[PDB]
Amino acid sequence: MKQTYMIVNELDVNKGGMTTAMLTRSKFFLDNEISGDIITFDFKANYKDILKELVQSKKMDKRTQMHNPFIYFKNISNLQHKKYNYTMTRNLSNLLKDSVEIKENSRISRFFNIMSREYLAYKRETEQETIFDLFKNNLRYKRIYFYKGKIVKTEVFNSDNNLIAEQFYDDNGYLYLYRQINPEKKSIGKTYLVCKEKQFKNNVEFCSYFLDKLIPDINDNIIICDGPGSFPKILKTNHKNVKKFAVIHVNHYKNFDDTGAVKKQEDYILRNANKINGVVMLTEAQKKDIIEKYKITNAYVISNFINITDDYRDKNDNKVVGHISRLVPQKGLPYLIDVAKKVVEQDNSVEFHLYGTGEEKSKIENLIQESNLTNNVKLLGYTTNAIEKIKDFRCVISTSQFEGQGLSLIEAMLLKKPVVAFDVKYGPSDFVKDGKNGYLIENKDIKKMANKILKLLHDKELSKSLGKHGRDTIIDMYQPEKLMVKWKQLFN
Ligand SMILES: [Cl-]
Ligand SMILES: [Cl-]
Ligand SMILES: [Cl-]
Ligand SMILES: [Cl-]
Repeated sequence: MKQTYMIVNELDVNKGGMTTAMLTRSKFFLDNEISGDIITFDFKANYKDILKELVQSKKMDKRTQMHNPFIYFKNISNLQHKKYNYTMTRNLSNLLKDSVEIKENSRISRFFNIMSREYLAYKRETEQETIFDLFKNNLRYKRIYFYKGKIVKTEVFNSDNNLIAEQFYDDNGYLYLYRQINPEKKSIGKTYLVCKEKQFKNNVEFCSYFLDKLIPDINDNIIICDGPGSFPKILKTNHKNVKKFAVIHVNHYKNFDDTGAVKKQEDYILRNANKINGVVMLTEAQKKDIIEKYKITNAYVISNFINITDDYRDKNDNKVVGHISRLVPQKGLPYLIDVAKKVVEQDNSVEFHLYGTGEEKSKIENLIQESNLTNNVKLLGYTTNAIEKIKDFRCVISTSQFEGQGLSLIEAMLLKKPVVAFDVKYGPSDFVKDGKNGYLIENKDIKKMANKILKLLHDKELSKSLGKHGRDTIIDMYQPEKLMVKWKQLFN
């Protein structure tokens, strides 16, 4: 009879560990007769296709449902009419009625009012999607989005081409939701629900009302806030009986700040711990650090559910050092290239395969070229099947400067791969056993990391032994039954 709702701002493919962790948790909860649902708050006209991909890629259980304010209010609005209203598309065809189409590309075209001698619109047509940008005095004031033959959204722009309003349309062609946007802050302001003729101060108030309409106020309903940015929305609900929990997925300390400063979103959660049933941390070390500074009495440690990869035959016998992560400063990728320099200096046969996408791509490319390591260090971009790539690595490394739990290393260890990681807050210290399943290195010590990389690369038998112990360590340490008991204890 227990229903859980796991909250994050958005769900997509090629998302990080947090979304994977929520989806894994849902699967295990559902295997234990506990409904686990996902709730998002963003607009995606193609959410159906994303959810379809997630379930077919086996990342999402078929019984895991996603609720969303746009989907929710659109389905309710669809009941209000029987026929499709074409007023919007008629208004567009009326604007371009006295205009000539000048095809600029195969996809792009421009509309020129023969009479007004003014270019009124730009159109871009792709597969299942047509965009119209509307212009007056050579200034865009509106964008119209056609998806699957119908208008799904319009955007209003000011004279600076900054978004000032958004409008959302139901499957009958009617406006059901519109919101003001702060032009320079790009923050969501006054939101208006057409059906209920209801106004909201901001997106937080609107999403809190959505949660009040979606989740019945009973004790058997549980809210688990995973997305730190979503916490205000769960806190500002009118629920009095629904159990509310917050999961800290990351080192709460301000990134690359040793002043003891804490991230704003995590600070807000921890200062409001008394207003919720409990805060869940992934490691005992993190609980200790938080309890020391915040004096929280409802802090609990439950590790992420670990999907135990099936045993396999390791055929590969190469010198490949692997790394799969989003290209973000946290992953200490500049330290990775310094390690690579020292490793290639000792063996030019060594290759560093870096999978993932992110903002640091350009910086890392420059470092690789500057260090003349283009033949050894390779940015292999985004992969769908990371497990397959890991099966072909000799070892996997982590130069990460902060971690919440450190699941990338756990995944590698389960695939019988040895691991060399920097000892960092809430990371390897729990599972990496020095000389047994890999090597825990002093943070920012490139030489010590390079030494252990070469050690493993030169001793294939050592690598295999360490790898075997890695899988065994994770199997004995992370048993899903233990974690399920801890969750059920919180729900009771
Ligand atoms: Cl009608
Ligand atoms: Cl917001
Ligand atoms: Cl911050
Ligand atoms: Cl990770």
